[PDB]
Order: sequence, then structure tokens, then C-alpha cells
Amino acid sequence: PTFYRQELNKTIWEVPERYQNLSPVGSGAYGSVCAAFDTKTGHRVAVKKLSRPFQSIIHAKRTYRELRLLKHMKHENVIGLLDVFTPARSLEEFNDVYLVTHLMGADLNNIVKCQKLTDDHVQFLIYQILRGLKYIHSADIIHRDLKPSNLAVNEDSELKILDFGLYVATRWYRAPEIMLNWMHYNQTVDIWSVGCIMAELLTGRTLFPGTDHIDQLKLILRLVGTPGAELLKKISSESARNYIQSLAQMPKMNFANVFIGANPLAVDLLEKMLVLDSDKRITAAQALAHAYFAQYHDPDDEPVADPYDQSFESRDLLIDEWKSLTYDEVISFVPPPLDQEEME
Ligand SMILES: C[C@]1(C(=O)NC[C@]2(N)[C@@H]3C[C@H]4C[C@@H](C3)C[C@@H]2C4)CN(S(=O)(=O)c2ccc(N3C(=O)CCC3=O)nc2)CCO1
Ligand SMILES: Nc1nccc(-c2c(-c3ccc(F)cc3)ncn2C2CCNCC2)n1
Ligand SMILES: [Ca+2]
Ligand SMILES: [Ca+2]
Ligand SMILES: [Ca+2]
Ligand SMILES: [Ca+2]
Ligand SMILES: [Cl-]
Repeated sequence: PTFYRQELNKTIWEVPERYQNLSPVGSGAYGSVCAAFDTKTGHRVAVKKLSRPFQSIIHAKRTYRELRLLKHMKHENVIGLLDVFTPARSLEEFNDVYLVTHLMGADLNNIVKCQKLTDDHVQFLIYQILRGLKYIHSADIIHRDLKPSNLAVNEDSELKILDFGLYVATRWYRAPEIMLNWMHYNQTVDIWSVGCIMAELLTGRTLFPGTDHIDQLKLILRLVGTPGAELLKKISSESARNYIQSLAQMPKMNFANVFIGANPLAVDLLEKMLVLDSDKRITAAQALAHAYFAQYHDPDDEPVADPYDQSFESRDLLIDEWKSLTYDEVISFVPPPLDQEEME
């Protein structure tokens, strides 16, 4: 392909002539994103230019990580790849990586903020998050920072999870075991996040808007109740355990007295997601079977992922080795068919 250059976000982008009318649509993880028109297919796409992908061993491995992950993700509610390109003609010239996915116009914050959502619409939004989570979790991939700004949505409320498996960030949706660095966690960290998101879709208000990690924990405990001694097992810091243990005991609230006028099935699902005991938290696959989603649930259309080889994560390699592996993954990429779906 012939490439052209255009200054976007104060830096030069070099992209194939296939992609036209680039326009900035915000930052991404380790990069920045432009909307574009794919002249090959007439489809709208989003192109992410990674920022300094091989500047350091940290950038280089995270570039490889992200490319490997996105090449593996093939699910309608998870960001995956239509294309990946570089202006480099050889490994020796290779210093820039661009990732292409279908364009999604907004994030979940754009949906709820100016819109009184119906319960049927909330069901659809949460259903899609859970469908995507079932898929990524089945490949032993966890998001760990799921939140409305990491949920891409389009003009028809179709939703995809992004920035999974990888500046002041909001902590309001993080699982307590993540926010407080507890010693053990599982895939259900993301289910806590879904509960926080769903609660906000039902009320219009952030569920746990803490000003710091201690304020947020206090808000959490007011809803779910003081934890038992067994939960302290997970907390390394003695000062943290002593503090939590010292707090005045609080009962769990009945969520039916919290989410007023909500579908009782929504309240029941929230009770199963917003539990401190991550071994008692509902899984994504279990949640998809909950009656709240009855009108959407379809077991034939809730697939799992192919096995995902993450052995590279334990390895320390040199920058040029991560760079060469990344180049290999660029070159071996096989674009998917434009139409990959059929009537049920
Ligand atoms: C959850 C809620 C709320 O108490 N927030 C305070 C807390 N953050 C605080 C105190 C305890 C424990 C912790 C710390 C978590 C919360 C509860 C509820 N209020 S509402 O009552 O004004 C309302 C507002 C809306 C709705 N609604 C509908 O209108 C339809 C469905 C639905 O849920 N239902 C209720 C708005 C703000 O968000
Ligand atoms: N508009 C749009 N549409 C799809 C994806 C993105 C996108 C990507 C991204 C990831 C991989 C890829 F290959 C291409 C783009 N990273 C962050 N975002 C946006 C997510 C919503 N807030 C603005 C940034 N943005
Ligand atoms: Ca119940
Ligand atoms: Ca169906
Ligand atoms: Ca088709
Ligand atoms: Ca079927
Ligand atoms: Cl967010």
C-alpha cells in the first residue's frame, strides 16, 4: 500500500491510503485513536496509534501483550482487530504500530448521562457486558479495571469491552480486592464492576463515589455490611486489617430498600454481584442465566474463547526481542471476513 502522512494530535500519523478522513476521537490505552473511513469496505473504523511502542522494556512488552490479546479476541462484545499495520518496510525500520477495529461512537457514560433508561435497555447493556466477560474470562483474561469509560458503545447501544488484560483513574468501579491490593482475587473482580455500573444505570448516580480509598471502602461497607474475620485472611497489611476490624459493625442493607422502583429481578442480580466474598460472587456465565436477562439470553450465542497462551507473561526478554515478536504478529495477522455471522 501507499502511505500518507497527516498531523493528528500534534504528531505525524502514517497510514495506508485505504484509510481516509482521519479525525481524533480520544486517547486509548498507551495510544491515541482516530475515526476513519475504510475505503476497501465502506465501513467506519477506529485506528489506534500506539505511543512510543518500543521506547522501553515496559512499552515493548505491553505492545506485544496488546497485539497478542487483540488478535485473539473474536467476540461481538469485545474489541478485536480488523487490521494492524506499520509504515515500516522491515524489522530494522519498525517503530510504529497501528491497530484497527470497527468504529464505536461513544462510551457508556454517553448513554446514561442524558437519558432516562428503560429497564429493558439496562438489561441489554448489562447483558452485553456479561457476554463479553464470559468470553474473556474463559480464556483466563481478566479486565481488572472495568468501568463505563472502558465500555465502547455505538448509536444502537451495541457495546464492546476494551482495555482488558492490560493520568488519574477513577476507582469507583474497582473491586475492593483490587483497589486495596488484597492478596487473592479471581475473575469475579469484574463482576463487582458490573454491579457498580448496573446500579448507576438504574439510579443515574455513582454507587460508591468515594473521595479516597478509605472513604470508598466506608461507602462500600455501608451497603454490604461489615466483613467477617475470614475476609481479613486476604489482607496483608496489619494496619489495614486493624483499621477494618476496628470499624463499627454495620448490617448489610436490603437492596430492595436502596434501588426504589427497580425491577425486582434487577435488585436480586445486584445482590448476587455486590458481595465482598469474591468466592461467593456470581460469575459472568451464571449471571447470563439469571431471569433478569430472560428476553436476551441465548445459550447458542454466548460463546467461549479458544485457549489463550499467556506463557510469555512470565518471561523477561530484551526490547529487540519483544519488537521482533511484535513484528511477527503484525506480519502474520489475517484479517477476518467482513461478514462473520449467520442467521440463528
Ligand atoms: C443507591 C442510591 C443511594 O442511596 N446512594 C447512597 C449510597 N451511595 C450511600 C448510602 C447507601 C450505602 C452506600 C453509600 C451506597 C448507597 C446507599 C439511591 N439513591 S435514591 O434513593 O435517590 C434512588 C434513586 C433512583 C432509584 N431508582 C429509580 O428511580 C428507578 C430504579 C431505581 O433504583 N432508586 C433510588 C440515589 C443515589 O444512589
Ligand atoms: N471510537 C472508538 N471506536 C472503537 C475503539 C475505540 C478505542 C480504542 C481502540 C482499541 C483498539 C483498536 F484497534 C482501535 C481503537 N481505544 C480506545 N478507544 C476509545 C474508547 C472510548 N473512549 C475513547 C477512546 N474508539
Ligand atoms: Ca433476592
Ligand atoms: Ca439469538
Ligand atoms: Ca451474515
Ligand atoms: Ca439457536
Ligand atoms: Cl469510567
